[PDB]
Amino acid sequence: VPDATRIGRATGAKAPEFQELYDFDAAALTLTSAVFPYDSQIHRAHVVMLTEQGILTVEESATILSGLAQVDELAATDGSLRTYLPYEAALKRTIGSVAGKMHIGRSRNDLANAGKRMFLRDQLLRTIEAVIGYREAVVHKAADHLDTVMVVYTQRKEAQPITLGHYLMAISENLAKNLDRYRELYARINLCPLGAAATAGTGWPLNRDRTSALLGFDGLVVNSIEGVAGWDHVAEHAFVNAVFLSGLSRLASEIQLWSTDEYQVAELDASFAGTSSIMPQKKNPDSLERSRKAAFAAMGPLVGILTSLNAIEYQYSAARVELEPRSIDALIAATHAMTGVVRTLHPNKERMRQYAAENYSTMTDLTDMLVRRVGIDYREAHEIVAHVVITAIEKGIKANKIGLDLVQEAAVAQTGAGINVSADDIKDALDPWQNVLRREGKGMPAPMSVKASIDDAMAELHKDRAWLANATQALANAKQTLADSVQQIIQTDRKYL
Amino acid sequence: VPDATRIGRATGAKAPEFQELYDFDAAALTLTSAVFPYDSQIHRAHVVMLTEQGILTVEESATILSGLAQVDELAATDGSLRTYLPYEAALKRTIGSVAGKMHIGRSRNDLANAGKRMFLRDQLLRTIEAVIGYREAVVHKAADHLDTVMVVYTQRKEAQPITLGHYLMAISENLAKNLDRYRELYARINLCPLGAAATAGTGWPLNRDRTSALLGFDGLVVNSIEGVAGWDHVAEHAFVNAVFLSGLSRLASEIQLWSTDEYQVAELDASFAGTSSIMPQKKNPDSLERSRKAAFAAMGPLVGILTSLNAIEYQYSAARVELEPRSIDALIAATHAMTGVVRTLHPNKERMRQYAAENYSTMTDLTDMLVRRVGIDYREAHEIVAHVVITAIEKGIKANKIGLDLVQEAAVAQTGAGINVSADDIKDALDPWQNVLRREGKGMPAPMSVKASIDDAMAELHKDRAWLANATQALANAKQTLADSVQQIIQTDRKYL
Amino acid sequence: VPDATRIGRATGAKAPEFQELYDFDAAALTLTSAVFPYDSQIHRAHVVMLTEQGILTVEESATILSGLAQVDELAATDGSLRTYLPYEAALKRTIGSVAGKMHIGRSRNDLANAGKRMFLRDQLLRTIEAVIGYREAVVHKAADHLDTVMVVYTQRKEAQPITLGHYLMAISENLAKNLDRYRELYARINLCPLGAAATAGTGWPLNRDRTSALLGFDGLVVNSIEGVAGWDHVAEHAFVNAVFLSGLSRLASEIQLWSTDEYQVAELDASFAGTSSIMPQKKNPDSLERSRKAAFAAMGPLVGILTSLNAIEYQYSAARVELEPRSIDALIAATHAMTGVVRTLHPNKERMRQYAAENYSTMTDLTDMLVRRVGIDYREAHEIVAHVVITAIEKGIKANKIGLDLVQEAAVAQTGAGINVSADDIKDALDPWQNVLRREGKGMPAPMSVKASIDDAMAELHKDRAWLANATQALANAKQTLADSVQQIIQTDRKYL
Amino acid sequence: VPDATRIGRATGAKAPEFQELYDFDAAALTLTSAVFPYDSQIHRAHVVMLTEQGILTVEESATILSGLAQVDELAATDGSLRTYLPYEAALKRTIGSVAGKMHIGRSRNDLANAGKRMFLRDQLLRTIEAVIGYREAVVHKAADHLDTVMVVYTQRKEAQPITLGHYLMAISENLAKNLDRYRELYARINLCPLGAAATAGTGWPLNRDRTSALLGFDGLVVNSIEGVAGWDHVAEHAFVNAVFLSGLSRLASEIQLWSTDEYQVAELDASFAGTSSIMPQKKNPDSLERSRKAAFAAMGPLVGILTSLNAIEYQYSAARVELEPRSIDALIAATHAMTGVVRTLHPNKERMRQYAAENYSTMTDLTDMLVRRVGIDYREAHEIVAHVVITAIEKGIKANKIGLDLVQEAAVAQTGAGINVSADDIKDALDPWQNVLRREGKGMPAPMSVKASIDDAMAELHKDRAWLANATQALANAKQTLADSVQQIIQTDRKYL
Ligand SMILES: O=C(O)C[C@H](NCCN[C@@H](CC(=O)O)C(=O)O)C(=O)O
Ligand SMILES: O=C(O)C[C@H](NCCN[C@@H](CC(=O)O)C(=O)O)C(=O)O
Ligand SMILES: O=C(O)C[C@H](NCCN[C@@H](CC(=O)O)C(=O)O)C(=O)O
Repeated sequence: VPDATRIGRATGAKAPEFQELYDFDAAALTLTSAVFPYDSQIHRAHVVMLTEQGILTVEESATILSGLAQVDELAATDGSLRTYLPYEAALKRTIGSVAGKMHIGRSRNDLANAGKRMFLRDQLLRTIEAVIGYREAVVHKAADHLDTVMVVYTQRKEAQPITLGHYLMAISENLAKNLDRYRELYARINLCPLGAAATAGTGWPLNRDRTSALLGFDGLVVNSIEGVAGWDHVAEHAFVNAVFLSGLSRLASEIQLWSTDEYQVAELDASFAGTSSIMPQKKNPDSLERSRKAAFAAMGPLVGILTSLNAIEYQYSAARVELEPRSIDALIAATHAMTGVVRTLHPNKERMRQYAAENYSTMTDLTDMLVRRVGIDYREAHEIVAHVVITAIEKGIKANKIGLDLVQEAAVAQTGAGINVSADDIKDALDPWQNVLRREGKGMPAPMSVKASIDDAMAELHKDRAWLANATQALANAKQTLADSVQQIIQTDRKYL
Repeated sequence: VPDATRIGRATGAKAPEFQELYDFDAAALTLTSAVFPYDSQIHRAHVVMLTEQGILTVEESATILSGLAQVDELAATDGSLRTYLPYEAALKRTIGSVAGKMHIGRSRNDLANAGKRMFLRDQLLRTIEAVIGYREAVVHKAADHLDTVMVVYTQRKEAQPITLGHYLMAISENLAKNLDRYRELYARINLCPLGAAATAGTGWPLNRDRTSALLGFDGLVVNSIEGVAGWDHVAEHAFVNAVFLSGLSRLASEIQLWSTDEYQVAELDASFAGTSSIMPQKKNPDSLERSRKAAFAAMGPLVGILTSLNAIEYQYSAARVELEPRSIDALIAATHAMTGVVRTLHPNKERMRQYAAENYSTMTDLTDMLVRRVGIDYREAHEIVAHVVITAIEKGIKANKIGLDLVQEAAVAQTGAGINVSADDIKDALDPWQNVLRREGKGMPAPMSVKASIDDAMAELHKDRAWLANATQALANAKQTLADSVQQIIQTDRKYL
Repeated sequence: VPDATRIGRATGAKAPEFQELYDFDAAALTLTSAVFPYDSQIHRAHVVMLTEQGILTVEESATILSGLAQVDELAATDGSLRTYLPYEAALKRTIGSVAGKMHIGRSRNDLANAGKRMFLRDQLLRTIEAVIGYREAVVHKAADHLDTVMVVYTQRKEAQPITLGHYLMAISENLAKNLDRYRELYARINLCPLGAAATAGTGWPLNRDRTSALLGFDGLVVNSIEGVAGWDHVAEHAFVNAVFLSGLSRLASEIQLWSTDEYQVAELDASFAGTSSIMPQKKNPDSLERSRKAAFAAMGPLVGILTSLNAIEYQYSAARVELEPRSIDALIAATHAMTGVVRTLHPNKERMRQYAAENYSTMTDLTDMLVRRVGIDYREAHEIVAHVVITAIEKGIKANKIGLDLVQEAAVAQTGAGINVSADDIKDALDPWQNVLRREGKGMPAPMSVKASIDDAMAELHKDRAWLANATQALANAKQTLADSVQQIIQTDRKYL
Repeated sequence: VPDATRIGRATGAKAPEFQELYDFDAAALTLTSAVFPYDSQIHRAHVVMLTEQGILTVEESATILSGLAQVDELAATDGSLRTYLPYEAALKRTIGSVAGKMHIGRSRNDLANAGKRMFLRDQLLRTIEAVIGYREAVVHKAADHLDTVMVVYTQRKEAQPITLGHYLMAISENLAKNLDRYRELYARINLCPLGAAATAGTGWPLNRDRTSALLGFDGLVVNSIEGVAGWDHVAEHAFVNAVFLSGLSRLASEIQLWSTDEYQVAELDASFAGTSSIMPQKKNPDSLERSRKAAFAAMGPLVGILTSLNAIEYQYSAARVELEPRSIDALIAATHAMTGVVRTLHPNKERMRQYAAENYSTMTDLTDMLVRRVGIDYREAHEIVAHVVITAIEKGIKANKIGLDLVQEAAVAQTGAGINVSADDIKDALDPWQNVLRREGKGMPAPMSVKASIDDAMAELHKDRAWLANATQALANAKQTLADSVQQIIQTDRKYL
């Protein structure tokens, strides 16, 4: 059965990234179902630690660990086993009273705080991976468009000429700092609260560093109150999502204006556009607007979480608002969609060049030229070029048809004095590509400086990938350490005891 | 004329920190008036750079710099000179057409972005200084209360025994990570956008690194669009303020509950409390509630700023919302007030000990004891102690009057089986100080572990102060470099030219 | 399998209202699945209108209507048919090309705006029903507690004596105005945008008033742009939810303080409390804190929706954020939970009376008494009673043990003058029940005035129920009109054509 | 000294409404200074009531009232007298101990709640007046543009043809419902809490209805707790401001796109545009973007206020966030600015008509035409017209140059079948003015239906003005009643006592 929205001008299939924006809502897990796999990992890690600490015998531990695998299997289909106390009771029904001993020195409070960290931890690595691929697509696009001259806007008005690659590298610098945020946050998520128990620790001699290590954490939440009352990392995760998505919404809005029927300087790839059921001419930026929607929605969890922390004491509280999987899924779907929008965007290079040459964004360089040459104050040159533009628009003269006559008229009419400049001097000031080439300092649109930025961004992207690989592998290693420590306790009880 | 609110039970004067909460609103500068001193610094730094770059002569530059000092003096009383173009025109009226040349290679867009960074930069150091003193007061208080036994709450219900010092060190760990946020943000605020001009750079050969260095920045905002469109640091500044203040509100709320007529476990210092004009018995937590008010209000700028970024393209925009001085002033006033609240808080140590011994927070250790000794599942011990508590409350027996009889009744009535434990075994489980001493792992309330936390926090506080001192001095040095470079250009033109 | 959380002090089953707070998240529909039943109603209403307008023949219409029933049945299990274009294509696969004619003069834009209104419309009536039952429970509780003397707090400090019924009638007045909000909003939701088509109307001669009427609306969204661009009713719905829930959170917080181990003036019904897996003494206010959580979370949709409207033009937009079913379900679950909390709350009337008599909330009436009798300024009487309290607390004298001696000491020590008042005059001022009875003006706690409020609230509740019944029946009538008009078109084509 | 921003293309002076956006921040009062005039009115009204109730003698009252006038005069310059207790003490210093008697039966809590209502009350009438003039300007503009054909957009893409007047009447309908919100809110602000005293009423026999009436209120906040704890009207005021401004931001954004260099379909009046200090071509929409800024900022108070209510109990609290004067001033400045933007907007009627005729917004009517004539399903006609557009764009044929050949090609190439339609049949479908005229149902762009909307809006505007006039006069009357009652008490004590 075909995608019924792919009709008329909406040709082909939705891009996969584009379809993600339609799928994430229905597919999102509840927080309970997203967190409960991490609970099972904590039960094993905690039990292993109790066995290493002699709080449980190798035989008690082996019994418990074999039962966890059993109840985990029941929980795959019995949703009622995905919260702790029902899970513990099922373990009791499976292996007997020894079940209860897995909760020695532990509470639901530090179990939940830890388990949710492990969830957000994986979702932070998932996010960094998405943002990295988004930066990768932006920089790779920029490298193909060092010569694609076009205007930059301020206040939605044409400002000066630049290049598409220069613009995209603004986004790259935006994302580099957002990746810094996500990495700095990871250092605060990946702290282990286990061992705080309810909020006050316990008399049982737990090895907190061992449980943290077996679960992939890079350190402890030390104080036990902070272990169960700490929630700022949830707030912060919501914020970084919000602010990163605000930049994604601004790129989305920028491309949507580029691709208006009126600008006509870029077109969405067919695979990232839809159409109307009533208006056959529509090529609709559904991917852009659903991506912006995610950015706006991301405000919600941020405010909900912060409101809830402002509402309580510095205690464990069940009143605290969570960052939900469906919010993070929205972020990933939008980042993926915009990664593909950027990769496949089709700029109309000739119309871009047309505006830059015709619609007066080169007037700064005409002004700079009078100052640099005839050496008048920037404020008097400005009034002349301003009158040049006023007169040009009245007479219907595009900026690239402005000549020595008009600049002389304006100079005379505004100062009673002509100006010593050549027709060539003027034509060169109004050449939008020359406007670009003159702008060659750091971070300016001249190809040589943009390419420099690209080289630096490509080196940072390598650092970005290496950081992610390390973080990811550090978790895979602990997770395999834990799995092995579990098979040991179990397999020896079976064979030699 | 005396403070008319200091009547009846509101004895003495408001503490200075307490009074700050009443003064910051009326005293707050507008953003314009707060930023315009930093504009004047940029004019000099920019001019100095133009002179070093030979874009201005030592004589042109000296003229301009002497005029800046003149217009700066006019602006001290003429508020209309605190935005750029009126300021530039006054400079023109002062020194002539050469005035206009200070704007060579520059825009209002990168001037404003840079100037607001310099403002927030100083306000970030001001904030870190306040938070540091807040952490200093919290840790110093904790060190005096390692023996002050009291209950910790979860869900506003007594949970287990701890100490006041253990609690305060939860706050210390909260603030350590908030100081990390503020420091990580400083690295993104202290980037120089100057040289981006409108958004596209310029053909003038500016030395961007020189202007950044003369203005105290630690690096550039490289890409020129990012220089004027970048606003995430404003968003982030608002967030860190919001989340830090959320923790301050939770401490404020905690102390307000401690100091209810019903808890009666702490009392605000007279200098941090008010009273009623109608109810003479009132000792009102005005300092706490006005501090919470600041935390709630801090939500506003955060949402306003993020909404505005979600509303635009990735351009310069005058639609962007700012972080205002009056919001930061509120944060400082509240941090100062709560620093003083904590320093001067008066805990009722006997009532604290009373609750911990009488109101059943020791029941965990009774349960742990049955498991550790008679070696029953935690879930069956739990039902017995739960019935102990149920029976205890019915009969009016406080937890420290619970004895072997009652635990035997409960065990029998719940399992038909007695339990091998001594009267001493039970009295020791219900001793709340022994509850503390047994909780001696990392981050738990036992004095030895809390003291450990304190030693670590004191070492971190030293690192905190050293980071602040370095940041502050790095700005004082650039500011004196700049001042000297200005007096040079001026004094030599006068004497040798 | 029993509820594994019902252990120790958590006796019996969760109340149904209490369990609702655990069930709503997993059970919540997506917006798509919640809205698509209303889409099917619009297809019939629209078709019926086209048939009445002769845009379709009784035979074309009958074919279409019979097919809608068929595809509706397919959609019960095929989730992909719950968005329009896939639904339309299935109708085509069912009845042929005539399927497409149901979209004559219509768009997805006005279909969606209308369908979401019909969804929120039903959810508004559902909400008003919940709030009504919440007000019913509050007033009914108040009527049973006109004599339950207790203190009112300001700033979490005991202020003056009142009654529990007086307090609950503050909530009643809060809810009356929230019901006004919900009713005023209903008048703006129940406007029909159908006939706006994409945004500009259509050349087809639709009878817009007929479609509105067949779908239960009470009027049109007239202008066609406003029909598809209008979203303020979604914003407003989110706000009213937010502000109503803020009051519910304040009652929840109030009861949670009443029921602290320290206040001890109210206890949650066993069926609305939980306990700890580690701490057997816990009677945990899980119902209160999960209700507050809903209130905080309700901030999110409000901010998301408003951000999205601030981000666009006054057009149809797919970037707009929605009010989701899971948010409304949270509101209903919390309103139900707190309805049951209030109905079943157990106040400790003796401890309430104890505080009112012992903890100095009667000092206002002692002050008022000196002014009313010995006729001194309220400010000098205030200083004396304030010193009475200061001295009383030092010496350990509860307010009901304050006598003529102490008031004489304070008067002398503060003014060198005694005061002509009797031991009876003083004992009467400090009688907290007499404090209540003297407060007998409108809205004050004296039984006679509270009962007055109750009578008025009971009359308003009758108006509240009657408004709801009318609104609900007006929709049931249109829905049966529509069903009948459909069976007519279908059954006559079958028999007489 | 001239406005230094009025240079180059920024000709003439800023419009007054435009300048308002630059002035409101520095000029905004603090809440304290904005509310304290209303405090003085309450002192008189309260005293008058006490005198009518015989709680004060005509001589005591006359003394007090004469002193209020004296301290009010001191407060004009002594800012420390603008909070109650300092004010009361100054009254004591002026007229003696009788000063204190003005606080009989009263608190700072119900004084402040009432005084802030009186402030917001006046600011609500001020807002309704601004919004009315904004609607007046929108409707009056629409009446001049029934023939100004132009395209409507959905998703920032051209949708169908309409008229500028049709668009503006969408805004009118938006504002009508926002005026309903403001009026419904006024009924909840204009309730008098005075007589609640601290929260529990008083034993003094106050006539609450008299004080309410003397102060212009239309009813009581009955319950005394609700009188000091009630804050939802503050929340709601913030929301209505937020949602109304969200619509103003959407109009602002719409006009800013119209007036891009690329759309070129409208131009801001010179008096509502600025320019660049560096780019002489800029005509900058500073008025639009500063108006949007206000809309975004208005999110802040809304979230702050709601967070604070979610953070407390249902008590008086000093933690509650306020709606500040500077926020309301921003709203008024933005509403005024956009009122003037709309009044003076210059549409380019020829370019508007050009797009409507050339850029394919008429394709719906071509599709509708094939269905209405050759009588094919809307879905097959849609594919043909879609291919017409695809082919048209490839060959460079504007929609008004589409002819019978191209529609035949598309029909054949898509169905192997030609189509019986005339060249005239097609040219008429593609005539954008005929597209308008055919859209003549309710709320559609045809002149006759828009004019209908205008007539209805003009009648509503009359109702809007009459409601405002009544509300305003009802306050002026009470205020003069009060002034007269004061001069009576004073002038008779002087002459006959
Ligand atoms: O004073 C009373 O009549 C009643 C009393 N008011 C509590 C709040 N007092 C301060 C708060 C502040 O200084 O921020 C205020 O009235 O502004 C009470 O309820 O105890
Ligand atoms: O059901 C809920 O929403 C809350 C529930 N209990 C919260 C409190 N936990 C225990 C500690 C414990 O059970 O180990 C405590 O602090 O009293 C939950 O854990 O989800
Ligand atoms: O008045 C305002 O709110 C905005 C005003 N101008 C914004 C745009 N700036 C220029 C560049 C320039 O002037 O150097 C541009 O981008 O067109 C302001 O600068 O505050």
